[PDB]
Amino acid sequence: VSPIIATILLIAITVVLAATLVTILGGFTHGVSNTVETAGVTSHITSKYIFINVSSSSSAISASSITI
Amino acid sequence: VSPIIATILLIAITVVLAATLVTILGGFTHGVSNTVETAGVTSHITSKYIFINVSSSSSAISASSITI
Ligand SMILES: *[C@@H]1O[C@H](CO)[C@H](O)[C@H](O[C@@H]2O[C@H](CO)[C@@H](O[C@@H]3O[C@H](CS(=O)(=O)O)[C@H](O)[C@H](O[C@H]4O[C@H](CO[C@H]5O[C@H](CO)[C@@H](O)[C@H](O)[C@@H]5O)[C@@H](O)[C@H](O[C@H]5O[C@H](CO)[C@@H](O)[C@H](O)[C@@H]5O)[C@@H]4O)[C@H]3O[C@@H]3O[C@H]([C@H](O)CO)[C@H](O)[C@H](O)[C@H]3O)[C@H](O)[C@H]2O)[C@H]1O
Ligand SMILES: *[C@@H]1O[C@H](CO)[C@H](O)[C@H](O[C@@H]2O[C@H](CO)[C@@H](O[C@@H]3O[C@H](CS(=O)(=O)O)[C@H](O)[C@H](O[C@H]4O[C@H](CO[C@H]5O[C@H](CO)[C@@H](O)[C@H](O)[C@@H]5O)[C@@H](O)[C@H](O[C@H]5O[C@H](CO)[C@@H](O)[C@H](O)[C@@H]5O)[C@@H]4O)[C@H]3O[C@@H]3O[C@H]([C@H](O)CO)[C@H](O)[C@H](O)[C@H]3O)[C@H](O)[C@H]2O)[C@H]1O
Repeated sequence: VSPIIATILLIAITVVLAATLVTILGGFTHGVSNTVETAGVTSHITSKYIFINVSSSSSAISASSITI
Repeated sequence: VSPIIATILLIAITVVLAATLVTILGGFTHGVSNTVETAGVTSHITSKYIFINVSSSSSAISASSITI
């Protein structure tokens, strides 16, 4: 009797460890993305205005997505 | 994995630098031309008239292109 019952208990424990491991991995598998951007920018500053002129960029992006 | 991805990023950066350089060169490659002219001119001045008589010139040019 007892060696089979001990085996059933060890299977039950194994599933909870595997379920625990899955929640540990979830802290690694997020928030990685390609955020690199590169632009040719020139600028001139005066007592009233900043002028900004763009010559090229790595990608086309919305002017609302850029913070100054 | 990562050495190939790093290489792809460096190619993307390289193109933006080359595009930047092309706009720098554009400030040199304009406004150079052969503007030299030379004429045999004689003149006489009076209380009412200036007389101007031309004997030869380096090229034939319109009288509207000359400022006095
Ligand atoms: C999962 O997989 C999916 C499918 O592939 C997506 O890829 C998803 O990624 C998300 O997608 C959503 C939806 O595309 C993104 O939400 C958008 O976020 C942008 C911000 S962003 O910087 O431009 O990138 C915008 O906020 C966008 O909103 C649009 O709609 C706004 C409201 O317009 C709605 O209502 C008007 C009436 O008032 C209707 O006429 C119109 O048709 C539409 O229904 C606009 O205001 C907005 O304009 C400006 O928005 C931002 C400022 O907020 C600005 O930066 C922009 O440049 C632009 O000038 C823009 O036109 C979001 O889209 C969703 O739109 C729904 C709407 O119901 C239509 O479905 C909501 O109302 C919200 O507006 C918004 O959720 C999200 O960013 C992505 O992560 C993957 O995760
Ligand atoms: C790119 O490559 C091309 C091809 O090689 C050229 O080399 C180009 O260089 C430019 O070329 C253009 C065109 O030739 C040049 O523009 C001329 O500029 C001169 C000034 S200049 O000092 O003489 O060198 C003139 O302004 C000339 O205009 C002529 O036409 C005028 C208008 O006449 C038109 O309309 C009447 C009706 O009213 C028609 O009857 C007529 O047929 C014609 O269609 C005339 O007024 C003008 O007379 C006087 O002009 C100047 C004073 O402005 C004076 O200095 C002259 O001595 C002369 O007495 C002259 O006859 C310009 O030619 C263009 O003509 C077109 C017209 O549509 C015909 O195509 C426009 O209407 C303009 O008149 C003008 O653009 C330019 O200078 C060069 O840089 C390279 O860059």
